Amino acid sequence: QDVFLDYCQKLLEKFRYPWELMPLMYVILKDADANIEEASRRIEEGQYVVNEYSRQHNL
Amino acid sequence: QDVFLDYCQKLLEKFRYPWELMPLMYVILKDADANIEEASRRIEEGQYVVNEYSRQHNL
Repeated sequence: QDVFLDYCQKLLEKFRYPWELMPLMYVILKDADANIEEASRRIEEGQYVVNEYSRQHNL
Repeated sequence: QDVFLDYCQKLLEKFRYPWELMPLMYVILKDADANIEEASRRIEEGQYVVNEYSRQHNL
């Protein structure tokens, strides 16, 4: 549990998120079975999809 | 895909997050197969766990 929250903080820091988003890092990493690489890839996919939805809709 | 992003925005708004966190709503809701109730429950679990780790560690 303690180590898991350590990975959560690593993920948080990689993406320059504030501590208030630790709950979201918890969910994403738990969903990915504590696979930090896969969690990172997933966040990058979200960032892409959101960015392009915005660009392709005048945002 | 368009409707999926509307659900992501509904989840974003429920938890009072700014637009910048849409990528995280995308991941969590995708992981939950677009089940918004389950996405909510999971974020609530993360909120509990993080809050409890903080309280039980002087934060």
